[PDB]
Amino acid sequence: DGVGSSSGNWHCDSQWLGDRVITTSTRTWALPTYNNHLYKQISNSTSGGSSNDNAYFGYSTPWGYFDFNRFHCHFSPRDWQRLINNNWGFRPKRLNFKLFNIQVKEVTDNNGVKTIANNLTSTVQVFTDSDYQLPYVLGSAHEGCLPPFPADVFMIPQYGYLTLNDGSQAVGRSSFYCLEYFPSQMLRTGNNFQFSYEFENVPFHSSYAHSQSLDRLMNPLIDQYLYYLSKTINGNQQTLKFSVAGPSNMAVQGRNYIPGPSYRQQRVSTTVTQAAASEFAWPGASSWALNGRNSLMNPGPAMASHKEGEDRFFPLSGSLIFGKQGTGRDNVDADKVMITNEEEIKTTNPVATESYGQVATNHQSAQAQAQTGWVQNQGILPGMVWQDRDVYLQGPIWAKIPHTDGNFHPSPLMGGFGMKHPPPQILIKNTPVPADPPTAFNKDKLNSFITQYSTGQVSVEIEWELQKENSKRWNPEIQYTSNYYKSNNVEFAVNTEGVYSEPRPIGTRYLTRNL
Amino acid sequence: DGVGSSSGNWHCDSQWLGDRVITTSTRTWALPTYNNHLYKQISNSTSGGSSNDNAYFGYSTPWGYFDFNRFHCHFSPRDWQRLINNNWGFRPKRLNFKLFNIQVKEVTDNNGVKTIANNLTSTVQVFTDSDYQLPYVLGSAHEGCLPPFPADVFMIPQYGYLTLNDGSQAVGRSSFYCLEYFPSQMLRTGNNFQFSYEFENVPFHSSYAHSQSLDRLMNPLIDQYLYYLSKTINGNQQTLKFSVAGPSNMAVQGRNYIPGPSYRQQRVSTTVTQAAASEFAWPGASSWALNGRNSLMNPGPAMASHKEGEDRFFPLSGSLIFGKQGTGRDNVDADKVMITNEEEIKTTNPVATESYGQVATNHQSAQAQAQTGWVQNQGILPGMVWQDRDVYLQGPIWAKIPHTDGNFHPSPLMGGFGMKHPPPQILIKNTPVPADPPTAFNKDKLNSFITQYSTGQVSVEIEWELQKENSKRWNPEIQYTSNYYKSNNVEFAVNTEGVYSEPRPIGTRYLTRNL
Amino acid sequence: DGVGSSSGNWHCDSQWLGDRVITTSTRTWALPTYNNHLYKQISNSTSGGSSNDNAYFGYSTPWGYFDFNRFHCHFSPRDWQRLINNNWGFRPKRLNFKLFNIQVKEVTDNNGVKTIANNLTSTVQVFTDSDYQLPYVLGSAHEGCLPPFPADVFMIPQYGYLTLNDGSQAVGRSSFYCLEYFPSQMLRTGNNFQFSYEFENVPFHSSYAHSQSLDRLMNPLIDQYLYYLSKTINGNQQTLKFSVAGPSNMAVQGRNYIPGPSYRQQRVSTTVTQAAASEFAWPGASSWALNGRNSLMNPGPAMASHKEGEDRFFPLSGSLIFGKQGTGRDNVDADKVMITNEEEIKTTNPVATESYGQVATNHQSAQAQAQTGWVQNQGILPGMVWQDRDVYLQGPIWAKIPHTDGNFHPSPLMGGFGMKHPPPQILIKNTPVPADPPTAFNKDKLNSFITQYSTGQVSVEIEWELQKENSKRWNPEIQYTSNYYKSNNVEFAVNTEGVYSEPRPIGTRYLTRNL
Repeated sequence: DGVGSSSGNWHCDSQWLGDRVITTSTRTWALPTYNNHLYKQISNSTSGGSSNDNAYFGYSTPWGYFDFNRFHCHFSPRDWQRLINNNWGFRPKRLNFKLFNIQVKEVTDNNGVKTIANNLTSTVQVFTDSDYQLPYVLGSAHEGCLPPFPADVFMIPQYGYLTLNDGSQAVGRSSFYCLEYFPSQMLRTGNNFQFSYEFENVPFHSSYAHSQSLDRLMNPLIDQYLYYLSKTINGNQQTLKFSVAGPSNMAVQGRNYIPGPSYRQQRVSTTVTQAAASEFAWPGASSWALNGRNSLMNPGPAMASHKEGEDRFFPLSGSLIFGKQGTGRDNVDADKVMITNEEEIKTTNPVATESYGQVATNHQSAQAQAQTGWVQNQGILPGMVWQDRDVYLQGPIWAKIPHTDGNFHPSPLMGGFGMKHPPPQILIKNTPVPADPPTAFNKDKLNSFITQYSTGQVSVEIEWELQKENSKRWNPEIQYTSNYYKSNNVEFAVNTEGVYSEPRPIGTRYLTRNL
Repeated sequence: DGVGSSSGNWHCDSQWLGDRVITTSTRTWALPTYNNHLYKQISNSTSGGSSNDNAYFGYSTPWGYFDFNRFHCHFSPRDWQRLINNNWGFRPKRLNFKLFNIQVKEVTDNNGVKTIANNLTSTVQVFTDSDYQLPYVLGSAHEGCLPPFPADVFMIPQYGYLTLNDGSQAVGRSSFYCLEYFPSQMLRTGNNFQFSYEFENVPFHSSYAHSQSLDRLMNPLIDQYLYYLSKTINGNQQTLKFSVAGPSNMAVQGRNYIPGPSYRQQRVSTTVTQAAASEFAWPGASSWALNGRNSLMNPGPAMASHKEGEDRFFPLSGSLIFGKQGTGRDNVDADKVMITNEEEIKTTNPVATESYGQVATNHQSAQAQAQTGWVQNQGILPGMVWQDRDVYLQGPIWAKIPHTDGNFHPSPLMGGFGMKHPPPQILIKNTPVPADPPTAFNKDKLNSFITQYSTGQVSVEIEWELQKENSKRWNPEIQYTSNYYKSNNVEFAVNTEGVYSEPRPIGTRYLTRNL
Repeated sequence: DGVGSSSGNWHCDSQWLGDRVITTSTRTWALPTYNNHLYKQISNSTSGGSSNDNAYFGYSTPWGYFDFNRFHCHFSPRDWQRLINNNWGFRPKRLNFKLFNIQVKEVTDNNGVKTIANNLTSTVQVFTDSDYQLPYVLGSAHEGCLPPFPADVFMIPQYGYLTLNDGSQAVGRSSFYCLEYFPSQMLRTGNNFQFSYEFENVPFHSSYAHSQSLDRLMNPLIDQYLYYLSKTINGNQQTLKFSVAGPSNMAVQGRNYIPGPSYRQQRVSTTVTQAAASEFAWPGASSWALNGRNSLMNPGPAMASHKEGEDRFFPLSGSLIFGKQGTGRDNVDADKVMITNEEEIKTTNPVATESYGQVATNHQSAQAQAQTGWVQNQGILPGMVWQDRDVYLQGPIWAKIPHTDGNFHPSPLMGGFGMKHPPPQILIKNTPVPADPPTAFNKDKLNSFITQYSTGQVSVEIEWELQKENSKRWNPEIQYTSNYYKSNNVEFAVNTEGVYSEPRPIGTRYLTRNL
């Protein structure tokens, strides 16, 4: 429109209908100039990397991008509490995104002092990768998302991508992408940008915990009409004896379904005053290999974090680890991080730090005793049932399913909704503004630009579909609740210095339903 | 429109339809003040020139101009690869040009420090020479075109022209052109400029290499019904003998068509550790004379660069020479330049460094032996066929056919499409903004102006018509392909410092068709 | 239709309308099995060739082809005489082609005796290269055309083609064509094949001889209003004198047009009892070079064979040479061949065995005498006029213009009509009939086939457009006529052994018109 007219209003609210909840969040953003308007080839050689497992090749772009792939970007703690305490499931339906109130500033430094002024004629470029023609980086748990607290002003993360690499070198199959080779809208201070997105059909997330275990689905009062081998020797003559499988021996009863797959993780205890044989963080970790590179199995298949009563143990890399407010980047203590756990899925999923089971490994005879072997990793078998990893308030929402010939249960392993066509990447960049050029023609590209940055507001609205609970359970359910006991600060609030903090990870599985 | 509203969006994409491909490219430009708003007479005396062959007379104008007469200004390397690997020919059809997001800046210097601010009321003037009333400088391979990389910001080249000269002096027939004597649109920051152009009908460029040679078009299994003189002496009595021309002697068979014209070039070898008799760059070069001035025959008629297996040789000035990224201007080594070759046209065109053939020079008799002479230059003859010079990704696209009474095959010798009415010149200039004038009237023209420069975006869209291939060839064709082998950088990409480079010239002739 | 019903009738006649003549010719053909149903790579190595100029690479196909690219295939001698004596020009208009009365025979050999029987169920495959996707071999004066005498039964020539070669080896750009990769009609004994073709617009062939010479177009009674330099020295003072160019000095008169191009040929005399300095057939011949291979300039540009009264001389390779009936293939005497001549075009074209003219080679002065040099080869110049090579009764009719970017006056140098889309190649092959296969499966391709050949009739009808003469010449014209004087045999008739012979080549240029 014009310089003196706002291009949008501040929309931040949650609307709770019967089977739907609509979340709207608005944030103020700041966008600097990245790479001084240049594309730069990057690799482990440029960053000084040495290990083969961490070698990479890619490019850093002068473009930023908007990321809102975390639940706290849309749900307040109270809204999250309502959702998890009142619904058996939820899933995103549609998306509305807006950019408005664009403000481009120029920075001039004379001597140790910088002056900031408006540049009303400068432009900011925004486009969406609706055709998914660029590498998708929103499927990784990267920082730079919209802040959970609406009053926080955030910096737009720089967009970068990786391609095929051989050490620090590239190959002929490696791809280079120029983001200026895409049509993009150019916005001055009076312009705004908006688009709508429809989520593809995804299953409802399981925001419930099973009230029954897979091995306890039988009637505890009635025998089965099936027999099991109860005795082999009479007291070395072979005397086979069979007995009815009933309530007194539930472990041997016939069952129609079995627990889901497993990929065993090393067990680590958080208890203080403990000794360790050696440094086993990398050496003792479960991993998978691709083209000679070892990658940590993290978080891996959805498995129960620990057995009943063993909350002190957690899988080495089988759980999401969040950092508390103010936590450092490198080598922080256990009390500075928040270790999530998936104990709710112990009713259907195997324990992460235990073998799946035992399998016969020979043919027993009068000369050879029957032998069994531990199954540390078990693939998918017919009749298996399992629960996917729970999602969290500060955890990811969705991920892009890789474009491959085949996949199985493409639920993101870090939690969330897997989609072939997720919300498109939204890329933003400040248009370069050259400084005064020389009065004589020079064919070289200009490298002198006016120092600029941009700021504005961003709004994203997502409609969520709800799956209401119809339980006939008589006794009250477990519910997420704040603790009344006095404390120096209110949980999920600001401190005396105005710092917002999330004191604990919040799952979604508090209500119960039968298996 | 207004100060705070963008006057255009960033359009940069390629759309591939069945028989048509539409290329759109957008770039950011910077325009300084040229000649301090003055017209200046220029000549070899003003530049210090001494040689008669390089003497000139002309004028330098305060106007800039937009040039997009190179293929890489519109085709990405991948689009170029698709075009050359999937089409037998192509030609431009229509043009769309846009100027928008005009930003005029003022520069003020206090003491060793410059401050840049917007001048919202200043104007930039743009007009197109649709009537071709000004000297056409886009027909020369000049620098200053739109960069191949969309992210590069480029400086608008200054417009200049030459007229008739006698040494460093002019004649009465010399013409002086004032570009302010043309109607031009004046644009503030809110205005935009656009026009459309239709290419005149031109033949499709030959993006194929012949799979047959002109001297091997006969049936290799059947004799001709024609005879040739096979013997003259019986072993000095004259005994004429005649024989059937057949597969065993293909060189003497009658043929309906002959190779095209030639203008022999000196042969230069790129092999290291070679000796030269003397400095023959100018003395040994082929040249043509006009009004007592010698001009290098460069690149001259389209001829085969070298014979089969002689890739080390190139004509002295018969091939286009491109410079690698970062190559200097004067006296660079051979490894700093890219020498193009036209070996694909060896099937119809004579070798550039060889004579066209031999012609009889006397009447043989019992006293005089038959004599022949080498034909170093051969003009057009009836029955001649030839292929024009190939075009390249970084090479020129079109040229203006000189307005003369007669011409023959007006295909530009540097490669491309010859047109009587090519895309018009687009001239741009910053309107002078006088400084504070004196409070007392002075009749002299003002010479104190506010230091200004302008910047903005430029978009050009060209629709290309495609000629699909309908070959019945069984074996696979030759195709342009990247090499998979590992390298420090990806070809046609940016370096670790963000520098875009084109590692090799890319022709168009990979597919094959019969002759 | 059926075995016992003819699929076509014998049509052989000429119909003379006012401005059109329709020629129909029917012949009986025989088609054997070529290459034993195989495709074979051929080269100068396979044929034992050694010279670089005769090196080639190509393939021989099991397919035959129909060729009617000679005038005597359609015109009887009487029809040719009428055409040449009554018309100033002619050109083909449309074509009708038919194959019918297919008869496939099987040959069985027991011991030194062969038995031939019908194979009613076998098929013959025919298709036309209407899209010109195969190498065109009809543009060379190859044998195997329809016989001039309707009663002669002819053998279908085998189809072969050449591709790019380096010595006896091929390159990646070389193409291999499989003719079974084309849709073709399969014909049993009851089936027939036919198609129609329309000739593209071509100029009328010049079947006239000019009654005026290019240097004698002025009025012999009136002076010009132009002056020429008549004297330089007064008897070494320079005294320029000028005179009117008039009838007394026609050589110095100004002229608007000049004779056509030239490429000088060595002069050879047919007179007996003559001595030669050395063997100059190849060494003294005019030639053109392509990719290091020398090809004889044959027949080269259309030039006058000899000066007036010098019929004994002929250019070394500038004239078509036909062989008399029964003439051998290698090293035959002059009386066994028929040397054509182009003396009719001496009025506009330069003599083949003479220089085009003289050109100044220096600047005359008081110290240096004026110097001139002979022009042995002269390219096209503005104002040039020329006549193309005459066509003959036994000579070629048309040729395919090579698909190239440029050509000049694409009239075939051997004579005839040049067309981008000439009559398509008609390819025919006997379908292989395997012998008894083994009773156990073998994956190798079958190599045991029933010996077969096919025979039938072929009819081609061509409509020719005529250009009637409207001369006002008073005296009778020169006409082609038979000689009444008694002879043992009638010219253009059969001998006592039934052998048909053509005793002389017949041109088309007997009538006259002004220049």
